Parts: sequence; structure tokens; C-alpha cells
Amino acid sequence: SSTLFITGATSGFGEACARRFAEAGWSLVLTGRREERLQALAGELSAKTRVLPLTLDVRDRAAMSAAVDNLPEEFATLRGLINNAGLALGTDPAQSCDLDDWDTMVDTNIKGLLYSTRLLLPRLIAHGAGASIVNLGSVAGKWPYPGSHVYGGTKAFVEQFSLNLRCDLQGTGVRVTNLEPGLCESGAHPIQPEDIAETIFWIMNQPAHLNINSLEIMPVSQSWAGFAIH
Amino acid sequence: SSTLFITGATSGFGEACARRFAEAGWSLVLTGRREERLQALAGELSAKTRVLPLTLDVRDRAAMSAAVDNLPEEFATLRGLINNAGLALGTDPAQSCDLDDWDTMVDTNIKGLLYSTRLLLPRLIAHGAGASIVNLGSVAGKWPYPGSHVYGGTKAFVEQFSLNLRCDLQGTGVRVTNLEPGLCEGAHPIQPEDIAETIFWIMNQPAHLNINSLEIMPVSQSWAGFAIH
Amino acid sequence: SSTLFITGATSGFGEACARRFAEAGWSLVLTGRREERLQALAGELSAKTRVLPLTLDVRDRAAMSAAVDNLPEEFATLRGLINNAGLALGTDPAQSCDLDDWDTMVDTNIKGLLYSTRLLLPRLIAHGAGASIVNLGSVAGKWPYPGSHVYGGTKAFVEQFSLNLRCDLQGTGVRVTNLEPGLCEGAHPIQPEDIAETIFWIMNQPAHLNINSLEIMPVSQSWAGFAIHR
Amino acid sequence: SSTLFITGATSGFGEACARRFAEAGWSLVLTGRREERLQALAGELSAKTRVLPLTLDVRDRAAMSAAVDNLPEEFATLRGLINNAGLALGTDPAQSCDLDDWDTMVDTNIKGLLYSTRLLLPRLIAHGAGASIVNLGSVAGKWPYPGSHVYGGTKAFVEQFSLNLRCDLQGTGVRVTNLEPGLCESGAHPIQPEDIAETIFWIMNQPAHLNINSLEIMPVSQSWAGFAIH
Repeated sequence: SSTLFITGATSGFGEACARRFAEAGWSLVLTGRREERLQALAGELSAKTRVLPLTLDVRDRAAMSAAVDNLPEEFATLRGLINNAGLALGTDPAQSCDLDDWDTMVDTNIKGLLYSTRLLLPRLIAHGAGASIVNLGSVAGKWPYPGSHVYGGTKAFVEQFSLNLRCDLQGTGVRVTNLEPGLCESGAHPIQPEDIAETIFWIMNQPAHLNINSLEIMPVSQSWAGFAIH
Repeated sequence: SSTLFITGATSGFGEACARRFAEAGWSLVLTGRREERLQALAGELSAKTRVLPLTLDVRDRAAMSAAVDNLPEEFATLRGLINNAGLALGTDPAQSCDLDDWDTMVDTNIKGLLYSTRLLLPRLIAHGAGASIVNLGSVAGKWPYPGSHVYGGTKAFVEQFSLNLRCDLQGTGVRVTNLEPGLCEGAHPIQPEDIAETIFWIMNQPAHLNINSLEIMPVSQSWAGFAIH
Repeated sequence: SSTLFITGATSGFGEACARRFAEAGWSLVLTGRREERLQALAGELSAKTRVLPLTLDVRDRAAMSAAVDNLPEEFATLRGLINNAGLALGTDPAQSCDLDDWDTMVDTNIKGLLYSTRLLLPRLIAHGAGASIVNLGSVAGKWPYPGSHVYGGTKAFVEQFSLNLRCDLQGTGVRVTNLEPGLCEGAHPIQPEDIAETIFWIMNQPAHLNINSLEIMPVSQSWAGFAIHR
Repeated sequence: SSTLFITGATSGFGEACARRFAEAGWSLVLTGRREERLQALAGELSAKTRVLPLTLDVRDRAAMSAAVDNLPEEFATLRGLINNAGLALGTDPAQSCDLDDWDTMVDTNIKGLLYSTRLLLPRLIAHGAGASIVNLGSVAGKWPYPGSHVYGGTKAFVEQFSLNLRCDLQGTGVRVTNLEPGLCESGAHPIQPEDIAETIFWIMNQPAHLNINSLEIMPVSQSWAGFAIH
């Protein structure tokens, strides 16, 4: 039916997405490491829609494959997938960074999204016309700045991956979108999680024949600084 | 007030946008080369909203500038500008092309856009918060293909100008968006009404949000990769 | 024969390129609006190599078309074209710019390069294997910043036009390169001689190779990231 | 101070680079999984320069770090690093790919690159003015195509990481270049590994004040096909 899988559903924009699509009565599968926060959200949203909470680390390939294999028949076809699970770690310039932080970002922001995408593609294919993948990219995937190193690289991966995935999805009906948000809260009036939630709702309800390849959104307060000279 | 200026309002996605924003009751200035067709649309939409048809070619700096000065006072402030006037003049190999055609495209797709945006900018700035410029770019602005030459060049101009313009508009509230459509009308291509819907959504964005760019293809359209000769 | 056409040979990186290719013994066609300055450079380099100075404005399609039609037989084939004529006219905010300035920039930076390329292309094609077009782009074609508006726009045109041109030139042997310099003449900025050297290397690439784009900045120059207005 | 560390050295652009720099007499650290092929190459080049072959998988973080900390005092400063280790594992549609291959490409092309660059970065900074890092990206990092999926994402990661790195290295003198090759030999007259080696040599021998941000190079026989409509 209208079924949606959201990774990191207590992380970043995941909760706001969960709330927005619950308001619309989509069936939800919500992924989260924090079992207690996830489960409370599921319980709350359970009053307006069907929710299946899965306590799960997207880095964990085996657990993710087990979770997907064990999905109820309700989800034999999947309408939506939001790849939201991701994080930025550290402050240091690249040369004094902790490789532990770099591993975690790569495993989460890239491998996590690859696992959730590959494992769920057959169900997205099976839905067909109107199916939608929304990947959480970032302005950091395009525009370099100090300290961005791996986080930006990670988001640049996501951007190209989305475009590339569309080249493999011929005749399938499945859409793919890279949403690239700028400065969030989540007097500058930053993007709010509910703004991301509304935008993804709009993206996923696009007429079956249309694919938004990419959409870069910033607060109007945010623009580009140009170059630094040392 | 909700006021909208549209270049090439008879030409591309211009009519669809005119119709779509009339439904929402925005007051419309519509420009076009084809006077009879421009006036028939204005006459038709005048039943739903205020419309001002302006017969002009966006390439003509003096005519555009005169027309802007002569706008009625309801437009002392301007909410939206859709820079939609633009054309492609074939996909011949560059080495065989006619420089007149290349002239027409530069003057229309770049200069026409520049004139409309600069002349109207102070009115958009006067409106402030909530104001939006939508430039019509194209997928041709970033993806090379045989025969793209000048059309694609002009659309990459539009893309970069859009982003650049935002760096100049700090503190004004004015928003700038580059909309980049792919294949339009078994492909189920993009319909003009889809672009009209998309622009309405961009222009109605909450004041604090700026959609920098939005690339849209029909789902049937993807990338072919590389050619080897 | 090693024949080279250089637009704006007394502007920007143009003189440095004429000198560099002069010492390598290529025959030069050099354009410039200022006749005396152009002929002095032509006179001087005449001791090292054959030089044809043409006094013309690249915006002038008719002048440009007549000059190319009147090229001596030495130039029945063209090895190299450097599209170097171009200028900026401020970093004044867009809303307050002079449309005269903006007109001048697109006529020069865009149409000038268009007329150049189109009128000479049959001669470059007649040369065939090893022929080279080098367009002067800029970091401005890619990275947005305050007051860049039209100049960056023009340089983005140049970038896309370069790549696009390649798609029409199959079977011809002709190469096209977009060179994108940053800060030029503490900071140790790019020197005109650095550009001459890099264009020399580009035009002498083995015939089977095409450098699509090459972005060069002084090492003192990087990216500042975003600006937020409060 | 003229030392070079090359990852994936035994057969690729890798071997070509080792051989090219050996002619110039740079002192070589060569990294490779294939011990015997690696040792034979070091033995051959020991006639021309100092070589140190290190048997290693760039994916293995503990081994890379143990290898780096165990380098002779000769490499207390490091002049150049070529991050060349990387692989594609086929062109099948994403929905039918094996996640093992995706792990392998992310671990090698991203993580491997990140380990060698973080671990050696303090040695590159110690050298300072004139030091160069050359990452091997690809046309795939920028241009989508069927079956590109993870490989292209991986190369988009490399490009953005390259540019981001420059923002962290202000004041050090260290240069970072993303090189983006197209169709290679591994009647189209494709890029030969010796061409890659030639271009990296030109990059690394650049005047100290200059940074080549990126250089995309295709065989002239290669261009863009545009769009597919299903």
C-alpha cells in the first residue's frame, strides 16, 4: 500500500518524517539504535498509523539483512524509502582527525545507505509505479569548506550514487532523489526538521512519471563565501 | 500583494505558469513576442485574476526597460519573477552551425534573462521576505550531449548566475531558484503543467527557505554514459 | 605545421602564451584591439617566429569573419586555438550593476569565444590529429561568491560549451580543454607565465589524449565555505 | 627531500608511476597485496633508485599504521603520495549486486585512501613547500552511467575529499590534486598507464606556489552520449 521505511527515525530529520507520513496514514517501518526513544515514538505514532519499530544499526549488514528478510507480508511491496541515518563526527582538520570517527561516518553514511537500499530494492521494484527513494545528502557534498573532509566526501558519494542508481532502474517505475539540505537547527532561521519532512512528503507524492533527481535547499540566510587566501 | 512577472508567457512553460498562478489569484504581468496569442490568454485569465499583457522581446534592452518603468503602482513591489523566455535552435554539430542561431540563443537565454532580472530586482527587493525568482535552466546546463553546444552553455550560465545572485541578496529576503527540467512534451515526458506546479511550490516556500536548484526528469529519462568513436 | 591563433594577445594570459609558443617556434596569429601594443609584441616576437597580428574586437562578428576568411594559406590548417579574450567589470552587487558592463562581458566572454571557435573550427578540423582548443574558464565558472554574478556565469558557459564541443568533434582528432585558473597576479598568486606553461603542456599532449578540464589555484587559495546573514 | 609513497603499486597506473618516478630518481615506498610481483618490480627499479616494497592491503588499518610507523628515518618528511589503490567490481544493475563487492570497493577506494592519507599526512606537512598528494578519482565520480553505482559514488567521494583536504592544509604548502581518468587500456586508442604516470609527474613537479585542484582526462575517442529514454 502506502508503506514507508525510514532509517535513523530518531536521528536528524527521521522523526519529523515519521510524524508527517503518520499524519498521512502511511504504514511505517522505523529503524533506530536507541530502542527506548524509537519505541516511544512508534507507540505515539501507533495511534494514527501502523508502525513497526526495528532497533537496528544501519552499519550492521547481517542484522539489517535479517530484519528485512523477517518483514511482514504487509511490506512485500514498499512505496517509500528514506535513507536518513547519518552523522558528522569531529572538528579537527583532516591531519589531526581520529580514524575511528572516519570509519563510523563511512560505515553509517555510505555503507548503511547501501545496505538499506540494496536489501529493500526488490520491494521497491515490486511496488513499481510511484515508488520513491529519498537519500539524505547535503550541501557539504558539493561545496568544500574547512573541516568537511570525510562528511562532505560521504555526501558526495550519496549524490553520485543516487544519479547512478537511476541508470539501473529502467522500466521499474522507482524514483530516486538526493535531497541536499544546508544549515539546520536539527536569528538565522535555519531549516527545521519539519521543513525536511514536508519537502520529502512533496517529493514522494510526485506524479508517477516524474523524478526529481536532486533538490538543494538552504535557509535564505545561507549563501556562499567564496575563497580563502592564507 | 501577490504579483507575478513572466517572460515568454506564450512560449514554453510560460502559459502553464500563467494559468496555475491565476488559479491562486496572483496579479500577473505576462510578456511575449506573439501579441495576439498573449492577449487571448490574458483575456481568458482576466476572469480569474488581474492580468497585464506586454508585447515584448526579452532581447530588447530598451523595450524591456521602458516597460518596467511603465508598470502600474500595484507593482511598486513584486512578489515573483519567472524567467522563462528561452529557446534551443537545433542539435547540428557546432562546426556546421549558423552564428545567427547562436546569437539568438545567447541574447534570449542569457541577455534576456539578465535584463528582466536586473530591471525587476529593486521591485523584488522592495517586496522583501517571501519574494522569489525562478530561473528556467535545464539538464543541458550540466550534462553534455551531442549538439548541446550553445543551448547547454546558456543553461550553465543560468545555473551559475542563480547561485551567484544569492550571494548578492543578503538581507533582502529574496529567494533564487534554478529549475532544471529534462525531457518535456511511451516516455511520459514532463508536461508544462508539471513545471507550473513545481514553480508554484517553489514560490510558495515559507519565507525562511531557499531552494537553490531542483533538477527534474521524467522517470523514463536517465544517463547513457559515454560514447567511444 | 605548428600554427596557433590567440584571442586577446595583449590581454590577461595572452601575451605570456604568445611568448611561450614563440620560443617553441609555432607560427602565431594574435588578436588585439590596441593596434600599437599588438604590433609591438608582434614585431618583437617576429625575431623568434612568424607572427600575424590582427587588430580586431572579438565581439565584432563581421570583422572576425572577414579576418578569418583573409587568413594566409599558412593557416589553411590550425594546430592550436587559445580563447583568451575576456574580462570582468566589478564585484558590485547584481541589483545595482550597469547593464552596459553585463552586455560587454557576455559579448566578449561568450560571443567572442563562440565566433572564434566556430569560424576557426574548419581549420582546426583540417589539421586533424593533435589539434587543440584551449578555452580560458575560471574557478568562477564553478564556485559562487559575492559579486561574481555575470563573470562567473560567462565562465560557466565556457565550461559547459567546452565539454559539449567534444561531443560534436568525433573522428576529427581535435581536442578541447577548459582551463580554470584561480587567483592571479604572501599569496604567491598564479603568474601569466604559469598559464602559458600549462597551455603549452596541454597543446603538446599526445594526440590520443584529451584533457577536458584542469582547475588550478595558487596553493594559498582554497574555499571559505558558507556565509550566513543574521 | 624527494620521497614517494605509492599504494597499489604492482601493475596499474601504479607500476607505471613507480617506473616513471624511478627515472627521476625519487626514493620509492611501494605498497601492494601481490608480494612477488611487488618484489620483482622493486628489484628491477633498485638499479635506478632507492625502493622499499611493503606488502599490504590498504583496507587493513592496523597494518597500514604499523607499516607507516615502521618507515625508515629517510621518510621523516614525505614529498609525494599517490593514492592509487582502488577497484571496480563490475557493471551489473545495483538491484542484483553482491554487498561483498560493495564492501570491498568502499573499504579499498574510500577507507584505504583515507588511511594512507591520514597516516602519512604529518610526514607530508613535515616536508612542507612542494609536497603533493595525488588522489586517483575518475570520470565516474562526475558522470553517471549504467552499473556505475558504487564505483562512481566512491570516486565522487575521492573528488570532494580532495577539495576539502585543501581547506585543512592552509599554511602547510602541501598540494592536493584529484586526477580523473577515463577509458584506460585495462581502435579507441585509450589512456595508457604511462600517460597517467606522465601526468602525475607533471602534477607533482609543479612550482610550489601552484595547486592543480583537478584534471579530468579522457582518450579523445571518448565523450558523452547524453540521455537514455526507456
